[PDB]
This record gives sequence, C-alpha cells and structure tokens, in this order.
Amino acid sequence: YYDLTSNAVLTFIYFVVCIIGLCGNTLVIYVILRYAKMKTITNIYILNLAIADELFMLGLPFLAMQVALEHWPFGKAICRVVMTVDGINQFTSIFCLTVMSIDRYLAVVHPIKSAKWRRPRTAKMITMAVWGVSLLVILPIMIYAGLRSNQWGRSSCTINWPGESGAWYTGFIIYTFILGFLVPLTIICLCYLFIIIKVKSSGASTDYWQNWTFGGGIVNAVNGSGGNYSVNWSNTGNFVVGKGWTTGSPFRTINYNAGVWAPNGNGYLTLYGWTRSPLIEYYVVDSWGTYRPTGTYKGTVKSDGGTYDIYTTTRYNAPSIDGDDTTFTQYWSVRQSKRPTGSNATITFTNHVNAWKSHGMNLSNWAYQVMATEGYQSSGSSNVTVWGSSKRKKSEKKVTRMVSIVVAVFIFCWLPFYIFNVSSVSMAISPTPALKGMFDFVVVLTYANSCANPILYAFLDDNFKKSFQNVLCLVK
Ligand SMILES: C[C@@H](c1c[nH]c2ccccc12)[C@@H](NC(=O)N1CCC(n2c(=O)[nH]c3ccccc32)CC1)C(=O)N[C@@H](CCCCN)C(=O)OC(C)(C)C
Repeated sequence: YYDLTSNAVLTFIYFVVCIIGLCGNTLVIYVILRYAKMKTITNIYILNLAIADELFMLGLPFLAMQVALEHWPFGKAICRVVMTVDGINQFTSIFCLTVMSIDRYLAVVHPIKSAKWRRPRTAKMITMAVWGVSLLVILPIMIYAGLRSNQWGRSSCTINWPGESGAWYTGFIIYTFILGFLVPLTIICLCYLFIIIKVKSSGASTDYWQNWTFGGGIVNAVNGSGGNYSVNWSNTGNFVVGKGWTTGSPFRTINYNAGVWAPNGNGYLTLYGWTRSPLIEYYVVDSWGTYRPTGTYKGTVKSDGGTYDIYTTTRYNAPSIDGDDTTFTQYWSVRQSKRPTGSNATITFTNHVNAWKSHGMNLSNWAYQVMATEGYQSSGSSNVTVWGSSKRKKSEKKVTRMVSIVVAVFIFCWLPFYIFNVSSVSMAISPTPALKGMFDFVVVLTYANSCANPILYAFLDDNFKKSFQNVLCLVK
C-alpha cells in the first residue's frame, strides 16, 4: 500500500523538472532583458510567461517534500504562501498565453487598424493587468489554503473545504477548470481558427488540385503536403497534373520549385489555365522533354531572367472544359531554352497577359490556373511545389506558428491534471499507491510545461536560438 522506491523516483523527477525549468526560464529572461534585438512586442508577453514560469519553479521544492513524505513540514503559514504564489503564477501563465494569441490574431487579421494597440507601452499595461486579474481569481486559494490530516498520521497542505462542505470544493473545481483552462483555450483556438481561415483566404497558398488523365497508361500522382505534388507516369495518352487556384486572375505571381523534372518524351512543365467568354486555353512553358510546343509566331516577352516566344493555335472538334467536341483558341508563351530546375522560380503572370493583349491575344469568366505537369505518349517523373506570395513577412509567420505550438504543448501538460481533478470531485478518496502516484505524476506534468517553453523557443525562433547560442556556445 506504499512503494518507497516509486515514491523516491517521483521525488527525483520533481527536482529535475525544477532545475531544467529554472535554467531555461532564467536564460529566456536574461536574453530578452539584456539584448536590444529581443525587444519585440511578442517578447514582452514571453518575458511575463517566463517570469511566471520561473516563480512557479520556486514552489516545487516545498511540494516535493510532500511527495516524498506525504507530510508538510513548514507550518500553516508557509502553506498558505506557497499555495497562493503557486496559484497566481498558474493563472498568469495561461492568461499570458491568451493575450499572446489575441496579439497574433490582431497582427494577421487586422494589422492596419491595430497599429495603435501594438505599441510596446500598452502591451506593458496589458501584462500588469494580467497579474492583477490573477490575484483576484486566486483569492479563494488565499482564504482557504491550509493543513489537513491524512491516513498516515501526517499533515497535507491542500485547499480546505470552505465551511467543510463538499459542495463548495466542487464549485471551486468547476471555477478553476473554466477560468484556468476552458475559457482561455476557447479564446485561443477561435483566434487561431480565424488566423488560418484568413491566411488560406489570401493567395499565399494554393487551393486547387488537378489530376486529369484521359486514360491510357499509368499516371500515378501524389497530392502531397501543402503546395507540393509528385507525378510518376509511363506510356500514357494525354494527362495534366498540377496545383494552383480554383479562380485565376491576371495579376498573380506564381512561385515553384521543380525538385524533379525528369521527362522521358513529350511532357510540359508549364503554367496552365482556361477562361470563358471567350473560351481560350493558355500556357507559359518553362521546360519540356523531347518536344517544344509551337504555333503561329507573334512576338516575344522578357521575364524572370529569360525570354519567351508567343504563339497561338486554334483547336476544333477538340476537348475543352465546356464540352468534348468544341472549338477554342490557345495562347502560348514558350521559353526559348529550357529553364533550369531544382531552385525557386517565378512566373510574373501580368507580364505575359499584357504582352498577349498587345498582339491581339486577349483573355471574362475565369477558370482554374495551375502550375502543371502535362504529358502525351511519354514516361517520366516530376516533383514540384507551388505557392503564391504574401503581404506578411516570413518572420511573423514563424512567430505566429511558434505560439500555436506553445499552445498545443500547454494543452498536453494541463489536461491530465484537470481530468483528474474533475474525477476527484466524484468521491475518489481511496488513496492508493496506484492513484497516489497517478496524482503526483499528473501534477508534475503541469510543472514540466514550464521546462518545455524555453526549449520550444530555441527550435522555433531564430532570434531565441541565436541569443541562446551566444551564451552557451564558446568562442576564442
Ligand atoms: C485542490 C487542488 C489545487 C490546489 N491548488 C490548486 C490551483 C488550481 C486548481 C486546483 C488546485 C489540489 N488538489 C488536492 O489537494 N486534492 C486532495 C485530494 C486528492 N485525492 C482524493 O480526493 N482522492 C485521491 C486518491 C489518490 C491520490 C489523491 C487523491 C486529489 C485532490 C492540488 O492539486 N494540489 C497540488 C498542487 C498543484 C497545484 C497546481 N498548480 C498538489 O498537492 O500536488 C502534490 C503536492 C504533488 C500532491
């Protein structure tokens, strides 16, 4: 009914967590406070999370003695103090995360309007509020923290039942679960749902998947991660495979990377699209296999470091997007040599479209445009990644990503705890070695959340990584 070894290893784990968390959080406070580079709005919130996590670790020694002994040695007064400091830091931790996500939501979705809300001085007022609000929310712990006898004949520091009624303890569980966990997370996740809706709503990412085969041979096409796709084809008839946009527009730039462009015979690596009113079919060909497409020569365009020929053809009794035996016109621009592949590359489409209307080639009802692999009576392989361009900087994409991962780790560490607590309300007082270790574990997992954050910043933020290596990496 008691496992001294299983108790000792858990007391050891408490102490390891305390150390790892005080190192990393001290490191995070130092680099933000010392270096000019780190003075960013987001880092005002991280600093406060770091100060909260730092103070959180300071209570761990006291609590480890209670894990090892199932006894509180330091009297009633220090019990109230530790429970009160512990609580303030618990709730300032998650309220900081909440405000931080609200800040990310404002930056992505309403950047122009909240130029005034994202000044350093008001983020400093916001964080002072966060500490104030926490102090109010933990007033119950303040009042009712105390000592309780246990079955071993010892005293535990816990929260005493107010008025000795299991009803008020139960209400306090519900209170802490709603304010400390459910309401912040609901705010954070709605914020991030609006962020990801918004981003996809821009043109930064592709939103269409083309995988059309007429039917002969094998066209093995993988719809990969994000804007990436691959195709393996052999002894085919006509096929076209690519990624792009469900509605095309003549002002969009297109970026791509042909990690593989390995045609064995006729296959075009090209941008491809249709229109209606009138029904035309357009191409900007950057590379090909054993055959270069052609038509009536009308001119040239220079773009993206290469020169293209302009061509036109006219199909009749030919397959379209409208019907199978229809008539339509094709507008080609075809590079003069094969553009190299294996590195990022642009197609500034409003260049090509303007030059066509010059030569009388003019495209109303827009249809899809994709960066495609086309083939005919050939074999080969390609691998391509496709993406627009954005108005928001890669540095702020990286910060916004990082907070989301910090939020996902928070959930992983604090959910077992709240699930146990909601259980405990249900008369679970059968203290057992199996459930008593379960409790000690599920609690130390909330503390280990403060160790993960500094490590998270080192792998997901370059400036935190550069600052850390500045301290930890020795030169001469
Ligand atoms: C009220 C909780 C709290 C205090 N402050 C809060 C602030 C917000 C939300 C809840 C709190 C506090 N719960 C408790 O006291 N009990 C006592 C009774 C326990 N029980 C049963 O009823 N049947 C059992 C059968 C087998 C085993 C245990 C059993 C479970 C719940 C707590 O979780 N205290 C932590 C400190 C962690 C505080 C988080 N920062 C603790 O004591 O951790 C050590 C010292 C390792 C034990």
